[PDB]
Amino acid sequence: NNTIETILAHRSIRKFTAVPITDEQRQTIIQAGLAASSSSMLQVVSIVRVTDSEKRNELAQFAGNQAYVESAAEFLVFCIDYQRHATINPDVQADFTELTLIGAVDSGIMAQNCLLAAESMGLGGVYIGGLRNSAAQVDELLGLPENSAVLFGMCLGHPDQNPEVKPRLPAHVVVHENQYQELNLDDIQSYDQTMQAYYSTWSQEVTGKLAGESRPHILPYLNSKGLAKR
Amino acid sequence: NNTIETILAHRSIRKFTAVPITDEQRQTIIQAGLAASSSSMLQVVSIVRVTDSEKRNELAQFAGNQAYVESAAEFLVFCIDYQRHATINPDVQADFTELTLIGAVDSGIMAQNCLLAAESMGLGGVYIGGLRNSAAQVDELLGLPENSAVLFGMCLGHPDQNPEVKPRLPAHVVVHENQYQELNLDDIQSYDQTMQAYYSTWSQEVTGKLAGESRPHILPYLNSKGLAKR
Ligand SMILES: NC(=O)c1ccc[n+]([C@@H]2O[C@H](COP(=O)([O-])OP(=O)(O)OC[C@H]3O[C@@H](n4cnc5c(N)ncnc54)[C@H](O)[C@@H]3O)[C@@H](O)[C@H]2O)c1
Ligand SMILES: Cc1cc2nc3c(=O)[nH]c(=O)nc-3n(C[C@@H](O)[C@H](O)[C@@H](O)COP(=O)(O)O)c2cc1C
Ligand SMILES: Cc1cc2nc3c(=O)[nH]c(=O)nc-3n(C[C@@H](O)[C@H](O)[C@@H](O)COP(=O)(O)O)c2cc1C
Repeated sequence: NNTIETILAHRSIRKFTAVPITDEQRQTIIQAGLAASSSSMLQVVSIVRVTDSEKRNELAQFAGNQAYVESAAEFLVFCIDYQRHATINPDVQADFTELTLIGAVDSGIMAQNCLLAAESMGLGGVYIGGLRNSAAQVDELLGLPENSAVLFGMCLGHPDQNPEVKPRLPAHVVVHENQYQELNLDDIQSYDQTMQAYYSTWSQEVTGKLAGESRPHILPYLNSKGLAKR
Repeated sequence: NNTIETILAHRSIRKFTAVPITDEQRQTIIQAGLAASSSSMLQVVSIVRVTDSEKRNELAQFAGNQAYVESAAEFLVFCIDYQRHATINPDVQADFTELTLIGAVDSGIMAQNCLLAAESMGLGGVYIGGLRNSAAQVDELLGLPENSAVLFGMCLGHPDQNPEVKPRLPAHVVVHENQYQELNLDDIQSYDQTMQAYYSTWSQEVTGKLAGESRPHILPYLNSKGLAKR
């Protein structure tokens, strides 16, 4: 079917044309996101649509100077939002890490619905997690209140490039039957060879990155917004 | 198009027939999940397919006695996995909260691709966050190693019920233009009335839950597996 064909045809698009996305298309992309499952129907995700050209420029910089953030027809910012709940009832305790996990999982689910909806319409896109490296600055720029935090952005627009589909680790490595199975390094070597043909190896790159520090300011940032304190 | 139609027709299915999911369908569902975007191409998600009936029963109880966990044709458990990286390179530091956020977000993205793929085939499903009630016990049952943790499960199978689509908060409440906008309590009251018509109110129910403690054992659990320690 068309749904599975769209899912399997995915590839991040980082170059867009100037052709805008229609109001009908955008509204449909948003409705698709809303139709996503929500943990306990809490609906803890907020989307900040950035149309202001100056804020776009600042966000492109806060993302690590990723130009496509400014050139994209649309730029959405996904945030954890327990402020809605806090406004309704001030007795809400939103500092439990469980709630941050829910915000993160539910955001990914919603964002993927938005992306797939866009892709099925012939649009291209890419997630922007780089915003987290400048979390505090991005948070202030968008005026996020207490019990709210930024997770990632998303570029949407008409493609101006046609990249090849990137191969993933094989299903037998990712999927485990009944119990977690030990990793067979021979599978990793085969994957590295596969990735080399596509393009330092994959395994060397990803593990080298994790060998150092991974944005140590993240927990302090979440805590400053009153999240993940216990 | 068909993709958008499938997305908008979503409703959680909690009643399944005894008809199993074919190998071809399951493989396609997994392939759809693998086609999802990955943060820095880290591929930090692992899926544990539970075919053991004795384990299914225990998981059903651990999930809060949710019967459909046992009756579902397929039950997939999504986990954060940095053990693959740790096996390749022992110098990997996987305790940074940033890495747990990446795991949670990426899991949601992958899982949604799996669900949509299934739903497009005429199948039904429901996320199972209830596994977190007994996270530590579910972890030991599945034999998850260090740098790995359980997030949620997913029931899949042929539907034996036809629930009506649940309405979400209006787009103007969830979507903010350029900056975070203050909540208009009138919109929440309107939504409550909409939910009452579908069926205490929604706002009263969700905030009442958040007024209590939300799975306080979660952070300690993550820490016990070497995650979210700093
Ligand atoms: N009737 C109740 O008091 C009650 C309470 C909680 C959830 N629910 C129902 O469970 C599902 C909600 O899942 P969630 O997104 O909140 O996830 P979740 O992760 O909170 O899992 C459901 C939790 O609610 C408990 N529960 C109590 N009655 C339940 C019931 N009749 N069916 C299933 N679980 C029940 C379970 O033990 C479990 O801890 C919905 O179908 C909802 O209608 C009902
Ligand atoms: C939550 C998340 C954040 C991401 N952040 C970035 C980012 O900041 N910039 C970028 O160019 N790509 C980012 N990516 C996307 C890609 O790196 C991408 O998914 C890729 O490595 C796999 O290729 P494909 O998406 O083309 O299949 C992100 C992916 C996810 C899931
Ligand atoms: C990550 C996640 C976990 C969830 N956990 C459960 C669960 O344990 N049990 C259940 O019956 N429903 C669960 N739900 C699904 C429903 O609560 C559901 O999304 C619902 O409240 C909204 O209705 P719909 O999905 O039918 O549109 C979960 C949803 C998500 C996103």
